[PDB]
Amino acid sequence: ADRIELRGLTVHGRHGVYDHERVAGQRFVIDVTVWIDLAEAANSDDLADTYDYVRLASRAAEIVAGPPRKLIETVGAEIADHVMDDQRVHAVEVAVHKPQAPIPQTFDDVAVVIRRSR
Amino acid sequence: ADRIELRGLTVHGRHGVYDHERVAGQRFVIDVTVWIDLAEAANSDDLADTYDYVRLASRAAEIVAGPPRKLIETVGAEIADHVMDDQRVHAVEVAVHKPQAPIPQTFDDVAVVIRRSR
Amino acid sequence: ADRIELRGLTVHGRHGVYDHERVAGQRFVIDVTVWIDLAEAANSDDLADTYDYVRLASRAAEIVAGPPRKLIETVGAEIADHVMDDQRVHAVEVAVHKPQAPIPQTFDDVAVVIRRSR
Amino acid sequence: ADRIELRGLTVHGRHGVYDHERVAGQRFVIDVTVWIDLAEAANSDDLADTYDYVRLASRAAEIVAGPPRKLIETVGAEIADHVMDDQRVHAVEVAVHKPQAPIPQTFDDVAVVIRRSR
Amino acid sequence: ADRIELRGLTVHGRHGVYDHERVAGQRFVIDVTVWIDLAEAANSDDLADTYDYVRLASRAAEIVAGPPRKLIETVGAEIADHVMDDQRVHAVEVAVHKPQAPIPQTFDDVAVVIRRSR
Amino acid sequence: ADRIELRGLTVHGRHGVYDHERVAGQRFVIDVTVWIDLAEAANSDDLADTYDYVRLASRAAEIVAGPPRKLIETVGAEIADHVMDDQRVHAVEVAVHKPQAPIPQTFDDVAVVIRRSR
Amino acid sequence: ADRIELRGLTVHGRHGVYDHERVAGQRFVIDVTVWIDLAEAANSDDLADTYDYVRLASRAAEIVAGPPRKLIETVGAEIADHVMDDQRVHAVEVAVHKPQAPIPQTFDDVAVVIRRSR
Amino acid sequence: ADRIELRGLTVHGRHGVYDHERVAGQRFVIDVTVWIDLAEAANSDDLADTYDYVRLASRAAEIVAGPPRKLIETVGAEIADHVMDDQRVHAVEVAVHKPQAPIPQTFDDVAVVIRRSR
Ligand SMILES: Nc1nc2[nH]c(S)nc2c(=O)[nH]1
Ligand SMILES: Nc1nc2[nH]c(S)nc2c(=O)[nH]1
Ligand SMILES: Nc1nc2[nH]c(S)nc2c(=O)[nH]1
Ligand SMILES: Nc1nc2[nH]c(S)nc2c(=O)[nH]1
Ligand SMILES: Nc1nc2[nH]c(S)nc2c(=O)[nH]1
Ligand SMILES: Nc1nc2[nH]c(S)nc2c(=O)[nH]1
Ligand SMILES: Nc1nc2[nH]c(S)nc2c(=O)[nH]1
Ligand SMILES: Nc1nc2[nH]c(S)nc2c(=O)[nH]1
Repeated sequence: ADRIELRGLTVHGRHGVYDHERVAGQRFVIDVTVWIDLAEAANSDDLADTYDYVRLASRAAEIVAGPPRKLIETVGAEIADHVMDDQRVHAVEVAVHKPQAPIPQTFDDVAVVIRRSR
Repeated sequence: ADRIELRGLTVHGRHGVYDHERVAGQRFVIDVTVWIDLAEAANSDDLADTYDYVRLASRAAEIVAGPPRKLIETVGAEIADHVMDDQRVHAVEVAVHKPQAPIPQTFDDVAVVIRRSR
Repeated sequence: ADRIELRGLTVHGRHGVYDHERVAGQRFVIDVTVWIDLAEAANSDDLADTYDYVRLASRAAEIVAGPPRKLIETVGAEIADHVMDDQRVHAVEVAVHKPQAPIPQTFDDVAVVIRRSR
Repeated sequence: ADRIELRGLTVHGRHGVYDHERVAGQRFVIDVTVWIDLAEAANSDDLADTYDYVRLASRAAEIVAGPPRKLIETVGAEIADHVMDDQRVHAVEVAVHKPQAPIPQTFDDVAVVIRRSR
Repeated sequence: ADRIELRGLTVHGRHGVYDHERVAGQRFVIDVTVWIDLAEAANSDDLADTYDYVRLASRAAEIVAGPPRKLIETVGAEIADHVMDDQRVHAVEVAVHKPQAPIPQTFDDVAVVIRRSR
Repeated sequence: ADRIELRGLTVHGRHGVYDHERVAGQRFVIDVTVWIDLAEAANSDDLADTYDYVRLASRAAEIVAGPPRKLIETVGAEIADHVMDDQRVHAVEVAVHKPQAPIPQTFDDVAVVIRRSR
Repeated sequence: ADRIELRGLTVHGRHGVYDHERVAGQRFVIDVTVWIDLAEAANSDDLADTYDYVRLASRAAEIVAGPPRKLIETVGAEIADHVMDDQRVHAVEVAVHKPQAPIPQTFDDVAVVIRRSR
Repeated sequence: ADRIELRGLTVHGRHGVYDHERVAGQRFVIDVTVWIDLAEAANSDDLADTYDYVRLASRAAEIVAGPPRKLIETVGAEIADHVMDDQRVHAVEVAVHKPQAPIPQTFDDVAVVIRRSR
C-alpha cells in the first residue's frame, strides 16, 4: 500500500526512568510511518482525502513535549494510538529515538519502534 | 526480483495546499524504485532490454517541475503512473520528499511513498 | 585566542523580505562565536567567570523567534549587539543561516555573518 | 511486533583471523535489533516490563571488548545468544561492523548480521 | 538467516552505454549482501566455515575495474554470478551504484540491484 | 568582518579541458563569499542596503550553465569579476567545485578558489 | 605552519555545573591542534622527532575521563597546559565539545576552545 | 588569495611506525592546497597556465602508495617538496590523514599538515 513518512521530528522532552533525567531533560527524535491508501487523494488532490502530515507533526511533538513518561515505549504507544484513531490507517510505526540517553558506552542512537495495524 | 533505484532527484517546484507555497515554491526530492527482471539485459548488454534511468530521471523531474499540485501524493501518483506504463515493470515505489515543508516543528524530512504493482 | 562556539542553534522564525514568507515562516540556524579570555574561568572553575552558553543559546533563540525582520542581517546584528553588553567579550561573530530561503536555484545554504569587536 | 534498536555502539577490540590484527586491535561498531512485544510496558510504564537498553549496551560492549575471536561471526553469535536468553524476545539481529578491516580495497564498511528467532 | 554485508566498495571503471563515458571512466560504488547460514562458523571460529569478505571485495573490485560493460546491470550480474558459485549461499543482492552518471538532472545516486537466490 | 555566504549552489555545466566532458557535461558546485559592511542594512532593514543573495545565486548559476569554459578557473573569475561591479563589496571569494572531475584516483572533491578585492 | 590535528576524540565524562550531570555523565568530544616544526621528523623519519599522536590521544582521554570539572574550560586548559610541557610545541588549541549539554533549545554543538602559545 | 584545493584523495598505503601496520597496510586520505596566481589561466583559459589537478592527484597518490614511511610527516613532506618544484607555486599545504591509525581511544581522525612556501 502507500505510506506517509515523517523523519527526524526533534523535540525537547523529559522522559526517563531516572530522576536526574527529568531535571533538565534532553533531545528526542521521532519518526512516524503511516500505511494508508493514497489513491483517492491523488484523484481529488484534496488534503481531506489524505492524512495531513502537518497535524501529525504537531500532535507527535506535543506528546513528546508533554509531561514525562518513564519509558520511551510509552511515548511511542501514545503517538501510535493517535494515528490509529483515523480509521483509514492500515498500520503505523512510531520510532522514538533517545540519542542522548545516559549510557556509559559510545553509541549513535537508541530507539524503540511501536508498531500497530488492523 | 531485480530493481533500479534512483535517489535524491532534486527539483524546484511549487506544489502545496496553501497559496503562499505557490508564490516562490521550494525544493522537492524524488526517489524512484522500479522492480523489473534484469536478467535479459545482462545477457544482451543492450540498454533496450532494461529500463533507462536517464529517461526516468528526466520524466520524473519534468513532472515535479510542472504545474503545481496541491498534494505531493498527486505528484507521486503521476510519476508512478508513468513507470507502470512500461509492461515489463512489476512494481514501483515513488517517494516524494518535501523537506522544506512549512511545519512549525523541527524535522528532517516529510514524504509520501506511492506504491504500484501488477 | 580562547573562544566559545555554539553551532547549529535551530529556531523557527518569520524573517524575510516577502509576504509569502511571513505566513508560515521557516527554519533558521544560528552559530555564535565569542572571543573571550577563559584562563580565569579555568583557574576558578566558576561559571561566573565565563560566558554561560545557556544564556547565549536561550537569548539568541528568543531573538530569532521574536518580531520578524525583513533581513537576516538585522537578526544577526541584534544577537551580536546584545552579546557585546558583556564587557569581557573581545569580539563576537553571529552567523544567521536561512537554509530554506526561497531561491529558484538548488543550493545547500545561505547565511550572513555579523562581526562586532571592541 | 515492536522493536528496540541500538545503533552505532562503538567499542575497541582485537578480533581478527590474522596475528597482526591482534597486536593493537581496531574499532568495532555494533547494531542490535530486538523484536519484543512492548504493549505491556506502555501500560505499566515500568522498565521491568521491557528489555533494558542500558544493560544491552553494556553487555554487547563487554563481549566486543573481551578476548578476541577470529571471526566477527562469532562475536555476533555471542551477543545474539545473550539477547535470546530473555524469553520475551521473539527475534534479534546483531550487526557486527568492522569498518577498519584490513582490505586492500576502498570501502565504507563490512559487517556480518547474525539473526535468531523463536 | 544470517548475512554478510559489504558496503561502499569504491572502484574506478569505464562502464557506460555512450562512447564518451569510456574515454576516462568514472567512480563506481558496489554493495554486496550475502545470505548464508553463519552458525557453523561461530561454532568453529574458522574462516573456512564462512564466506570470506576479503575475497569477496577483491573479486567484486576486479570485475568493476575490468573491461567495460555497456550496462551496470551486466556488471552486477557478473558479481552475483560469482557469489552464487558458492553452494552455501542462499541468496545475494549486488547493488552497482553509478553516482556520477551523466544525467542532466541533480540527483544523489542511481543504481541497479541484481538479486539471485536458490 | 561582515560577510554573506552562499554554499553549495549546484548547477549542471559543460566546462572541461577534454572533448569527452563536453558531450553530456557534469555537476558543478559553487560557493561565494562576499565581504561587505552590513551595519547599514541591519540599521535600515532595507534589502537595498545589502547584496541580495538571490541576485548572487541566480547570476552565478547563469554563468555556470552558460558557455563552456575549459578551466574552472575561468568560471570562477567570471563570477568574481561580476560580483565586484557592486562598489560596496570589499572582496569576494568564489569556489568552483568539480566533484565529478575525471581523475583516475579516488577523491572527494577538487576545486579552485578565485579571490578579488579592492 | 606545520601542525598535528587530532579530531573527534570521544570520551565519557562527568563534567558539568549541575548535580544532575554528575549522576550518569555524558559524551565529550575533544579536538587538539598542535603547532610544531615537522621538518626534522620528516628528515629523520624518527617518531622521537615529532609529537606522538598516541600520547596526545591517550593523555587527553585520561584527563576527560578523570576528576569531574564544573566547566569544560577547565578541562581544555588542563589538556593544553600538559601539551605545552613539550618545549618543541609553538602553540596548542584544545576544543572541548559538549554535544549533549542540557540546553532547552535545539542545537548541534557547544564547545570551548583553549589556546596556549610560547 | 587564489588556490587549488584537492580534498579526500584516498589511497591504500603501508606507512606506520609498527611492524603490525606493514603487514596489510591501511587507508590514507590526502588533502592538498596550492596557493598560486590563477588570473593568467582565467585570462588564457589554457591548462598550461595553471597547476593541473590531475598531475596533483596522480603524483600524490603514487607517493602514498609507494615505499612505506614510518611517519605520515615524511609522506606529507615528500608530496609538498615535489609540488614546490613548480616555481609558480607560492605555498603548499599537504594534510596526510590516517583515519584508521591504531590508537586505543575512539576518535574520528588524526592527521599532520605540512606547509612549504617561497
Ligand atoms: N527498552 C528501554 N530500556 C530503558 N532503559 C532505561 S534507563 N530507559 C529505558 C527505556 O525508556 N526503554
Ligand atoms: N499527507 C499530506 N499532508 C499535507 N498537508 C499539507 S499542508 N500538504 C500535505 C500533503 O501534500 N500531503
Ligand atoms: N543579503 C541578503 N539578501 C536577501 N535577499 C532576500 S529575498 N533576503 C535577503 C537577506 O535577508 N539578506
Ligand atoms: N565472513 C568473514 N570473512 C573474513 N575474512 C577475514 S580475514 N575475517 C573475516 C570474518 O571475520 N568474517
Ligand atoms: N537501467 C539502466 N539505464 C541506463 N541508461 C544508461 S545511458 N545506462 C544505463 C544503465 O547502465 N542501466
Ligand atoms: N587547475 C585545474 N587543473 C585542471 N585539470 C583539468 S583536466 N582541468 C583543470 C581545471 O579546470 N583546473
Ligand atoms: N562557557 C560555559 N558555559 C556553561 N554553562 C554551563 S551550564 N556549563 C558551561 C560551561 O562548561 N562553559
Ligand atoms: N606525529 C605522529 N605521531 C605518530 N605516532 C605514531 S604510532 N605514528 C605517528 C605519526 O606518523 N606521526
